[PDB]
Amino acid sequence: MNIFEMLRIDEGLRLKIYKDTEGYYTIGIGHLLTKSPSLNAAKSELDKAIGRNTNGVITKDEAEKLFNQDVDAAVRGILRNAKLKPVYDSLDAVRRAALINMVFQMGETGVAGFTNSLRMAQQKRWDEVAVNAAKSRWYNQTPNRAKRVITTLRTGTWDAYK
Ligand SMILES: [Cl-]
Ligand SMILES: [Cl-]
Repeated sequence: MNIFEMLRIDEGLRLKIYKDTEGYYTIGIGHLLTKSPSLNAAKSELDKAIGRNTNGVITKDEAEKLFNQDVDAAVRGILRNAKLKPVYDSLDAVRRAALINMVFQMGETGVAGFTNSLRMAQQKRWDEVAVNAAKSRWYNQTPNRAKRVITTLRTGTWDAYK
């Protein structure tokens, strides 16, 4: 298993504009288009992202291209983030994947917000990280997904995904 397969499982794949769990316009594999309540604004963002007049529909290949970009950016975001880099540097490969997942979902700022979890992660206090990360809006809103990520972070294995 890997970060792509992991996120593909968590976000799913949709070829038409849709609303995410928060009600935002999204497409493909969890690619947020906009936080604005307008489908048109969404259609505009889409066309600009893809480079053509889509009419709110893309192909698989197109979705996958956005996905590649998104993963790359999350990784790059982490490494440029002062609060995030060090955590990531200290982790093993599977747990890094968990951190990338969180960043892909909530953005750098959101993750940087788990200050206490991050510190504990750096100290390798696995059970404490899991307890602390669950006390969050993140966990209350999308619990099944959050559970999968937390387990991953806690155990350092892909069990939750198999
Ligand atoms: Cl984009
Ligand atoms: Cl969920």
